[PDB]
Amino acid sequence: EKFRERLKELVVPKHVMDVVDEELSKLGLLDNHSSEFNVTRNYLDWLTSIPWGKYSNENLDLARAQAVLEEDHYGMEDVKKRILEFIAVSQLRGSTQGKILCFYGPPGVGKTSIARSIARALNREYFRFSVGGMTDVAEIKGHRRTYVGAMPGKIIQCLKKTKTENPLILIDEVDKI
Amino acid sequence: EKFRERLKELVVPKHVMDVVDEELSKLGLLDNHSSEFNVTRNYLDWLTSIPWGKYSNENLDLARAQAVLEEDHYGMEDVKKRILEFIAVSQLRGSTQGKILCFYGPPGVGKTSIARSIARALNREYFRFSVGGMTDVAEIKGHRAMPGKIIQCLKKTKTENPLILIDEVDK
Amino acid sequence: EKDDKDAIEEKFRERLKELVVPKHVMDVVDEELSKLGLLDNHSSEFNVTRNYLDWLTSIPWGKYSNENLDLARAQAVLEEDHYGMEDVKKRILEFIAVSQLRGSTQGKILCFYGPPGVGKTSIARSIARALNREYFRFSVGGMTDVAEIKGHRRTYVGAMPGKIIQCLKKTKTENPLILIDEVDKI
Ligand SMILES: Nc1ncnc2c1ncn2[C@@H]1O[C@H](COP(=O)(O)OP(=O)(O)OP(=O)(O)O)[C@@H](O)[C@H]1O
Ligand SMILES: Nc1ncnc2c1ncn2[C@@H]1O[C@H](COP(=O)(O)OP(=O)(O)OP(=O)(O)O)[C@@H](O)[C@H]1O
Ligand SMILES: Nc1ncnc2c1ncn2[C@@H]1O[C@H](COP(=O)(O)OP(=O)(O)O)[C@@H](O)[C@H]1O
Ligand SMILES: [Mg+2]
Ligand SMILES: [Mg+2]
Repeated sequence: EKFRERLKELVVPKHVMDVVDEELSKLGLLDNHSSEFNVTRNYLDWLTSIPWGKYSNENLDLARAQAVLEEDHYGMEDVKKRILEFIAVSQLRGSTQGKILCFYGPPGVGKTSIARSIARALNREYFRFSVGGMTDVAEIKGHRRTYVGAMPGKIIQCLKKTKTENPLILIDEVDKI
Repeated sequence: EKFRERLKELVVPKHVMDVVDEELSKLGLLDNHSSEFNVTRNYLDWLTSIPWGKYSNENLDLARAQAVLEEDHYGMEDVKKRILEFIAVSQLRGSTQGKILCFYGPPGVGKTSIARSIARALNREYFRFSVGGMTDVAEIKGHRAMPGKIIQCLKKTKTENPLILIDEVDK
Repeated sequence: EKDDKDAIEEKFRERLKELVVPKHVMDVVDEELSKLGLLDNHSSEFNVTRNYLDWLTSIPWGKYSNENLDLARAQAVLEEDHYGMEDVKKRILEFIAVSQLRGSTQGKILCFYGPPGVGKTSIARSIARALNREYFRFSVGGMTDVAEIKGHRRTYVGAMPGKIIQCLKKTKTENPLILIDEVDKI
């Protein structure tokens, strides 16, 4: 009952519901002290915890966004111009949109710090992970559900902590693959 | 009542008290001799074993905070001076955990033994938590009935502000 | 036949008298004997806890072998079994001397490495004779199961302790000489 209530506010796609509905039936027919019951409980907890159809309220005002960006950092006019253009595009579309941007430059210049300022100007949620010399693909997408003590991917773990489907994702050292 | 007499000796949060209160209610109806009739006592005993509101005075002074270091270890003048810098900023900030401290150097130089000296410097409770291999559900995640090592750390130190040293994080 | 619980409880207490049972171990034995009486004779849980009682009592608690703390006698045993190996023999003799001055038995971690066929596995049995310690051998070569050392949880059907625990029951003393063979091939 509690997990059904926690899905009420979210806007769940149809393919999400059938997976959730079928696992609920499996959870019902299991036993309390079953090892796979905990696995089913752990898996079902993650599905409901992930936000579905929940987007954070964006900030779509150029005046306040530009003022916020100026106070946080000095210079970076090329980055600031792109962010101001990003907000203007969202106004014409009438709906939130996403983009893939790259900040390259000398270390310690402000590439990581400016993105944190970007999130607050856009009222988004900030999450950071690094890929410097990645070795395991399991970091991005987690482990399979059958594995004992498995966990979802870091991106999936981001939606749980951010509690929204519109976060700001930062990637570090794409030139140090 | 023996569990309750220990419970009333220390401050108990209201949120945890309701969970503790219901555990006694179930345990009274149980026969205390079964797989589930014994885990409730284990669950309850681990609850009352955890300290709440009990702590040791921190940051006693700065003059004799140094005095612990010199008689515990020789040399490491730069390392010792850095710790006093961390202790000084901690007192001004009024917060125990400001940032994570790590020590890197050649093996067998004395990094592990420093932490024991640090705990005596500002009157903490030392606890070493070293890891050799990386496994998910082995050391923190616990089970379910094996409580996590962090929970066991507070019980054996009987304080709300212990000192936990993580050793060999790279390995 | 008489009452099964009374005979089972009394016979298990007989084994505990000779041992030096730790307080926490004694409490665990006492609490499980309390639930043994209330359980039925043919109940499955009765048989599960009965084996748990047997394993706990079988462990030698506070029992140590009468080690041979005689440097002259220890040398005689070592030289007759093997030739040479002065570095190993001298280390063993120095281990005996330290135990004398400390006044109590002690345990050490030793590793012998070298080319095959130089006497590493065969000197281990000779050392046990010199030290008058019971000898147990267990090789870890090609070992992929952790339950061999740590056993299985009592809830599992057919679950058994690790052979280190089975080492103590067979050795019957808390001071064996366990030879962990082929550690480099784990
Ligand atoms: N400056 C020193 N003053 C006094 N004793 C010292 C000093 N440096 C090292 N020691 C002694 O040497 C021992 C070995 O140091 P320790 O075990 O702390 O090393 P470590 O850096 O933690 O090792 P590892 O790399 O194996 O984790 C210490 O326990 C201590 O007794
Ligand atoms: N110094 C020695 N004196 C008498 N016999 C010896 C000596 N060294 C080895 N041997 C005998 O030779 C054989 C060597 O086998 P052993 O198991 O001792 O070798 P090992 O060094 O353990 O080899 P591996 O590394 O392959 O396990 C045994 O019969 C052993 O008793
Ligand atoms: N223009 C700027 N305005 C304000 N702070 C800055 C500026 N440039 C750099 N900084 C500071 O310097 C640090 C730069 O580190 P960071 O940008 O995270 O390194 P990297 O560029 O390698 O990601 C940040 O913590 C930030 O506070
Ligand atoms: Mg160390
Ligand atoms: Mg050999």
